[PDB]
Amino acid sequence: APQETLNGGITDMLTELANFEKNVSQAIHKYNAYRKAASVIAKYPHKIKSGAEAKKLPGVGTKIAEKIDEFLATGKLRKLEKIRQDDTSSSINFLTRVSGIGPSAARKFVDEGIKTLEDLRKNEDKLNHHQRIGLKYFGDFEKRIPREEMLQMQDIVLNEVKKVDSEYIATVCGSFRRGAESSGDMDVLLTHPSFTSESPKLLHQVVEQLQKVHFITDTLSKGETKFMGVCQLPSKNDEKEYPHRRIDIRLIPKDQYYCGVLYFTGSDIFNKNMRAHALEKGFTINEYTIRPLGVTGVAGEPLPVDSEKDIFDYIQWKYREPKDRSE
DNA sequence: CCGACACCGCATCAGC
DNA sequence: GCTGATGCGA
DNA sequence: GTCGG
Ligand code: NA
Ligand code: NA
Ligand code: NA
Ligand code: NA
Repeated sequence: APQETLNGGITDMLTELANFEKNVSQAIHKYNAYRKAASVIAKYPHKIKSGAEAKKLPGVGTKIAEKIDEFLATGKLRKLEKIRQDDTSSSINFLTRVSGIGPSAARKFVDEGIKTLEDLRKNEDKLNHHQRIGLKYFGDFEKRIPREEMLQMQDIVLNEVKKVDSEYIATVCGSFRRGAESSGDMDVLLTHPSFTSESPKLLHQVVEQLQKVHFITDTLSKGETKFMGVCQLPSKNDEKEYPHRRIDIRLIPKDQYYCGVLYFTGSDIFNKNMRAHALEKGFTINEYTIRPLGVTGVAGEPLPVDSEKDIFDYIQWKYREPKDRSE
């Protein structure tokens, strides 16, 4: 990835715009347009010299080109400078960094004078359970997880899962499975041969055991199929304790497990390609299944999948390691 | 010109 | 009390 | 905001 000294002023600007669209204007599609513009620029291996040059990249249109022209000539953007000094908008944007506070909650809070973390601390009674946990770990949740801590975390998850029942299958996916040197959270996919698409406490038993050994510390949400919560590695005596971390655990039917693992391994870019390719060979892939497409476009019934490689074999692609699924 | 821009599990609200 | 909608995060 | 039917 080209040094961000290249176009970092431009991509930072676009990302800041993206956030205000999402969190203040509640314009999720403009949020994503700015994100896509910023991504394509961040990978452009030349220092951009004009809006017209940037406009050639897919996802950069007339308006962002105009904004790049103004940034290059003046070193700033009038609209962005203004919105940053706006006390109401900057506060709404900021509050959304608390897990559980979205654009709607943030606007309600700022409306009633609640603008800072200290204001949230004073008003516990107006926070729901999720938002209280997000406040508690506000700083911890914004730190990344070094891969060595993810390995220590994996060790615990895989040990305790097998202890509940040695027939469970658990896989830590996300960028960690692709080999990333750091993670933002831990995404665990779980299955059991007794659970198929046409097969009730399989998830709870695992959560309970991880809570019993004091790895899981808090629960954001928990149902029959998805757990979302908080975990923390055990601290060695005297040594500073580790930050609390976000962990999700999903229970997936066995016949859909490897479609799940393939999907939640990613990357997002590799996933678009593989589904693009799959289409071009007569198959439709989603996170659950791969199905054949007839000539008139009618999807037939899901194909049996017993490994990730089964999916690749169907679409006439050679198996690619997680480490090579960057695109 | 103008619709798409992913889908869904869970917590919680809004309406009956 | 139930049912569907909405907010949130993925 | 951008793309494309
Ligand atoms: Na463009
Ligand atoms: Na938030
Ligand atoms: Na956020
Ligand atoms: Na056993």
